[PDB]
Amino acid sequence: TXPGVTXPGV
Amino acid sequence: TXPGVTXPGV
DNA sequence: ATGCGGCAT
DNA sequence: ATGCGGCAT
Repeated sequence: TXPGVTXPGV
Repeated sequence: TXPGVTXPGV
């Protein structure tokens, strides 16, 4: 996720 | 995690 | 050697 | 398969 908690996605 | 058990994240 | 999300890309 | 920190505990 995020950053933080990438994307989704990337 | 923290530094610390970066941030969440970075 | 820890310690976060659990999925749209 | 792909995508973030590179630590201060």
